[PDB]
Amino acid sequence: QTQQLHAAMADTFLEHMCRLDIDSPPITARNTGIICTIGPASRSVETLKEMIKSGMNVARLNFSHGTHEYHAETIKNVRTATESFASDPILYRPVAVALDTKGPEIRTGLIKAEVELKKGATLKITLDNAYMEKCDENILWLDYKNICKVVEVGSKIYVDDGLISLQVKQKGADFLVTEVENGGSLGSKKGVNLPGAAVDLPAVSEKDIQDLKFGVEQDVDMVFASFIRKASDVHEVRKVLGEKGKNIKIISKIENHEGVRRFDEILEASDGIMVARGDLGIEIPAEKVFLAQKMMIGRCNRAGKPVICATQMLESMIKKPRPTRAEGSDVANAVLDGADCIMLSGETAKGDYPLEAVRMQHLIAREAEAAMFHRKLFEELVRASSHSTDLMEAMAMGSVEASYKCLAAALIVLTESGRSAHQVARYRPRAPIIAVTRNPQTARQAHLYRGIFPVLCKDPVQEAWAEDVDLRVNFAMNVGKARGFFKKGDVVIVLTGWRPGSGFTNTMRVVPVP
Amino acid sequence: QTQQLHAAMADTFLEHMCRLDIDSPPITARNTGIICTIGPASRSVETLKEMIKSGMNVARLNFSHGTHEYHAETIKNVRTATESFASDPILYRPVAVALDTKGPEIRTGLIKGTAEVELKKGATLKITLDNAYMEKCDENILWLDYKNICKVVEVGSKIYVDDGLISLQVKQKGADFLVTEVENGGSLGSKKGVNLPGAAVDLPAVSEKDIQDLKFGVEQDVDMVFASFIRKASDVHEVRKVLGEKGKNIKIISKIENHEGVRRFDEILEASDGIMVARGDLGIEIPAEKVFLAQKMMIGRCNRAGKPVICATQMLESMIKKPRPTRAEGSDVANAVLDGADCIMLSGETAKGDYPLEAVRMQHLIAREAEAAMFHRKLFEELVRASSHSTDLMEAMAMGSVEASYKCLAAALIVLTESGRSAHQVARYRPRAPIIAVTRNPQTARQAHLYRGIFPVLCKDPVQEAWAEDVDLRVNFAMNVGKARGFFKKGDVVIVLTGWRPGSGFTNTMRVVPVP
Amino acid sequence: QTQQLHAAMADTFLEHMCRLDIDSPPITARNTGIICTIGPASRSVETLKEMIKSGMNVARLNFSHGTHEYHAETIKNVRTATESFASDPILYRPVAVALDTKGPEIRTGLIKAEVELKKGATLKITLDNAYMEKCDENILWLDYKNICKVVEVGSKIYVDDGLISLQVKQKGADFLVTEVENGGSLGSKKGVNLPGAAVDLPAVSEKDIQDLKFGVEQDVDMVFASFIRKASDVHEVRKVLGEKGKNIKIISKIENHEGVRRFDEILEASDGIMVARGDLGIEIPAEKVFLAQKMMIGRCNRAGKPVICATQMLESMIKKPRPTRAEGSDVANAVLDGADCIMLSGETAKGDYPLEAVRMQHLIAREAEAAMFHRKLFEELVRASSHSTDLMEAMAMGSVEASYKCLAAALIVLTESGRSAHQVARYRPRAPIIAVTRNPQTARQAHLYRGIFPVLCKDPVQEAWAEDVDLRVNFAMNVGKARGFFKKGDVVIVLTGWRPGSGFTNTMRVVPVP
Ligand SMILES: [K+]
Ligand SMILES: [K+]
Ligand SMILES: [K+]
Ligand SMILES: [Mg+2]
Ligand SMILES: [Mg+2]
Ligand SMILES: [Mg+2]
Repeated sequence: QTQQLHAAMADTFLEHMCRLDIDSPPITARNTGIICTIGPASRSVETLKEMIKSGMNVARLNFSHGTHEYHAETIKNVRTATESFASDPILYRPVAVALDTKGPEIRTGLIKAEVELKKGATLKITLDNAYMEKCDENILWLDYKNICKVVEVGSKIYVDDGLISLQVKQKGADFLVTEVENGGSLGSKKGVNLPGAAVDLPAVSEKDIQDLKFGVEQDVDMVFASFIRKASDVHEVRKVLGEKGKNIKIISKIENHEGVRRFDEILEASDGIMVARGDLGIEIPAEKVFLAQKMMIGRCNRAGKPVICATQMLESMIKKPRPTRAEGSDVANAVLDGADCIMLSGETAKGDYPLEAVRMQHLIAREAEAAMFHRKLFEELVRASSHSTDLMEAMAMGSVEASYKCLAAALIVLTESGRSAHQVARYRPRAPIIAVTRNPQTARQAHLYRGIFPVLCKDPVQEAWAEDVDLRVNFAMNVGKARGFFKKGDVVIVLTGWRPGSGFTNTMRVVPVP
Repeated sequence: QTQQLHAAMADTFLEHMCRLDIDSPPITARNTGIICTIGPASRSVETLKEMIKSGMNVARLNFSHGTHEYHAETIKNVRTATESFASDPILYRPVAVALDTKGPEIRTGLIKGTAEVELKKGATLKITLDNAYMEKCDENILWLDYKNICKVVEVGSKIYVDDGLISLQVKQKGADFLVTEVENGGSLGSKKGVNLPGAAVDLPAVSEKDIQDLKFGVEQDVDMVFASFIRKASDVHEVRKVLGEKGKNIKIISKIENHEGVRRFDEILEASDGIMVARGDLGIEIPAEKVFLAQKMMIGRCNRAGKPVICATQMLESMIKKPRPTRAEGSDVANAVLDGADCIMLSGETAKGDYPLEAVRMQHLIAREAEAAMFHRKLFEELVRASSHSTDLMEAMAMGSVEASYKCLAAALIVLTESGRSAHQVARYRPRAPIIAVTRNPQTARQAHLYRGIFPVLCKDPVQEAWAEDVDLRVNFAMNVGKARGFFKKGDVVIVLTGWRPGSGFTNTMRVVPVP
Repeated sequence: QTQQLHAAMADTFLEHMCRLDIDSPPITARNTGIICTIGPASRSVETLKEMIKSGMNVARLNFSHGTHEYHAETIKNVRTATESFASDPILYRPVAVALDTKGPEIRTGLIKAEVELKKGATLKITLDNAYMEKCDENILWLDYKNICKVVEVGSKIYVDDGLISLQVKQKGADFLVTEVENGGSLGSKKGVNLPGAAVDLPAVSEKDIQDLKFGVEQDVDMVFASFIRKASDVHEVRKVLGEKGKNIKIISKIENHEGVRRFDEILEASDGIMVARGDLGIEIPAEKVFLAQKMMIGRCNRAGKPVICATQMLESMIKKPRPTRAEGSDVANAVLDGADCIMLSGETAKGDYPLEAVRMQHLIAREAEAAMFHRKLFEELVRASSHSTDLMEAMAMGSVEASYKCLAAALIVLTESGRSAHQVARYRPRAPIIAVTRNPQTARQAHLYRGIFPVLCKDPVQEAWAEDVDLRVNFAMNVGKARGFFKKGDVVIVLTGWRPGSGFTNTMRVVPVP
């Protein structure tokens, strides 16, 4: 049987596992969005074309590095690589452009060769600007000007992926005599974390403002805002984006202990959430990170808002053509948990194997997608939002229940603002959601939701609403036919608008593929 | 609330996720077993004493390498480090010794004296069986152990070298030679693993060498055998036969490493004492993506059957060179225990790694954070559902006790067991509270580490004449253990499972008692 | 298969029904308690002996009728009929004696032949005491002195089982001109109900006080207090019973709209509850009574306190040897809902067929008992009290789960105060609960709980606690053996006390029948 449909009939989660067949092939569609950070390894147009073919949906731009000239060239190269498919809009794949803010991060200065720090040695950290290019095994410089007024005596300091640990012995004006717990080699510009400390740095600094404002004029689809701790942080980001960029989605990166506590207010203020395991792993104990990841993914699915699982999902692929078995189960678990999107950061930025990692997330994703207990998950998603008496949610729940029953090949949704297709997605159909649109911005943003395959209609608006409905539908039929989701003789569910002035998608049809 | 007790009241699995609290601190005890494979980095008594403190439960011995003298020394070192704690039985931790067979593994020869040859894309690589090339492997020529390779391999067939990192496609065939094309390159070192998917290798599951290693384990008195590349139930029976009368108590963990192992899992499972999900070799015979499907399939089925399932291979791989794991490795351990893994394994992290102690510490840290994050109530109901066609008396005692421990939030379940059968049965229904299994039998104590939740304590005290006093003694011994380990203080509630009389056959009496 | 054990394996309530086999014979045990009101038809010792044989557990005495000489003779006849079995304590069945209070009921006077009242006629109700023996189609007398200050103009008055309806046209000092809605024949002493009115009569009148105090010196086991509306009502009943009769159980009859609203405070104040469908059916609309019945039975099972379903369960058996099909499904539904006890009132008081009705409730009960989805009900009962971290509840849940698994023949409980066996019962084992005791009062009260078969041990207390445990157990083994619950080779669960000073029953044993 296809798509683990035998394991679908389980009624017990234990019995659901026991039935999972490796001989059971998945469907050709792949619901989980792949987000790739474009660095030196993947920056060229020749490479960026290949990534879209390999399964790239959203291109991330990290603004912790590079200039504004630099990233503008990257965003230009994305669009060039994307439009080189627009000649035939059937096969065309919308590709979103994402901007990730730097955030209030703490970094180091330059070395006078990577400096070795021995276990149980004496170190001193001075904030003097004459030590910007003079760092070794005794002297070090940091960005955080007001570090002394927040750091206490006997506090742990983590430098560079939390691999180097320090403990403060002496406190001063701007000097800190620190004792090394576990050392190692030390390069330049290495990140610094402070777990158990109240970082009073701005949520959005003047650099972040200009990073965001650059995103508005460059026409970015979404933003990954860094180190969010409360609601006022998200509001400021929206305040910076203003009326010009109100439609730009705000995905909120949860990277610290405070962001986990106050997740409820951050999620309602945001369009999406990012589980930043990387930084989170240093900020909270590394073995608690899986707890929060499931806590956040659970509530984002429950709220009907996008969630991205990020960082180190395929690390070993920076230097190897194959991932580890730990990296393989993690990517699967991320989608089994319910995450809408999976992010690659570093494997696609610097790695020797950019393509392999994207193809790998694509192969793992659609295996785990079928491995989900849909019917049992659907009931829980209904239960969780049973207070809501929304009309579109009713249209969505009905369409998904019908897609489970007749084992439909897809769900065709005619959406303009995207809001209708998003609702179908939050109730997780097993089949893909072909969401036809004529709004470019809507098409690109649609990748943030599990299941939605967006297609931009490049045909003119018909006079009669029925013909304009019928022409968009056959288009979506042609997309599934061409991409191979279905064929004539198969069955699909179609969500349209009854008349031009219907707010949401209010008409459901069970129709065979023509 | 303490140990995710808020997420335990969820009634919905989605609600259960949404209720997980990072500030909800777990209990002291750690239920999931930790298997460490002992190599150069961990072989010293001094290092071995530290790992026992760090929470090593089993010591795995990889018989793919080393002479019989070498492993006999590893064994001696492990038992010495274990006996170092035998001065105080209350604190004493019994560590298991596991023998891992070489099995039918295909490996390359040695490279010429770059030191490691570079294979390039599209390049040609000749494979030879001529023993003159045993150590003369280079970019043009390669040697393999499997003298019969060309009888099982065809034109177009894929050959994988060194943990599936180097891919070869057969272009010319011969009697004792192969001409292949490199599909994707990499550096080629000495004595590397070779995999042949789709091919049906006619190598023995138990070879002449395997017998010598298994006969060695019997006299060395190993506690379990990790049987490599088991493909069918007739493979298990041959290991069982080799162990024979003298090795009858040695448990057989069957390693599932190929497509045939998975297909015929049902017959392998009921024939084996336990199963190991050998992710490494498994993820080369079948597509790497399909591996999590096999893992979950195997864990579930073993949990349903009440046999130990071990998760193995590349769990904390980055901890070989780095003192902190990657994020994918962190969640991998967690999800393995959240799946229902009786035990978790470390291969390279403790054998060759720079940070063996940190690797045993991280697994111990993740594991108990995941044991509380489980959805116990729902799992219990489903395990009960699955086994309802059985009406075994011991199974009921186990179900009553675990139900009882959920209600009064018991701190521990004390079990008096001679063969382990009773403790194993309580463990299979997966209580939240640790299971303290008092045993006078040393080998029973060591093998008990295979099962989730069982904290084996060896009693050195003599047999009392009156059964009632003998029972109390062993319970009192168990009580002090909880106090000393910090599992529970005075006032706390435990479940005590005992035999009513010497000829009970199982732990037929259950009591709820407060700690004195 | 026995006992609907195929339907036991369902996992779906729908699939649970579909599997119910009429060819599936129940076990010999019968968990549901049968309560019988002893009137003229059943008053004689010769008849009362037969009722115990037929399945009588609790004898109800209605104090709305008769004198104190009268009921003392009934209670004397019960004990005589009971003790005539005590020669062999193995086969002996404890029989409880119950006292039901009159309550603040409103009745009529005497007729000057039953008076016919025509539909749409003129009537006048006067409170003058010279009309006590003078009633007809125009004049009527009532008990309620302050009726005018609570009755409004255009209010409905129901007289005699709510079969005669009236509507007030004129209000006065003590005269009420009422219009007949639907009439009929009218006898003497007929009850009167006032739905939608605030009856300010005492909860316990001086008659009720002397009814209760008579119960104390006569040594009654429980009390069915009438027309309870709040917590102060139950407290007054306990206040009247005092220290002399503190161990006498207070079962609270819910008969009015107010008692349904304030059920939560009444249940916690009471030992038990009685669903008085009869009076309730007039006080609230007759078609809403099934709602409340399930509401009360649900919460009583959830609270772990006894609930009795009462009145008109087998009405047609007053004049016929066979009940109706409506009466047959109702008795079954009462036990399927979860009621601990089922009451006969009028079928056993006046009926031409006292024995047949008791045997009929016994036959229906143990059929419906097996028809319950135990495993699914057990999980819900655990879920409902999952906040409670009680030790005895833990002992109970463990013992019941073990009785489900090995399909045990019974649960042997060594209880003195009864409290231990009651806890096993609240979690509903499928097998009977043989609860051994040496407290007569405890044995009799134990019938108020589904499953408990109480046996009074008439053997002397042994010196060694183990021998005193072992001698009570073999006794309980002999009871099940004799009564036919089990045989040697079968398996049972045994709940004992580890040492003499263990508060609850703390030791569980799976032991084969010797
Ligand atoms: K960043
Ligand atoms: K091996
Ligand atoms: K009454
Ligand atoms: Mg970050
Ligand atoms: Mg292997
Ligand atoms: Mg009444």
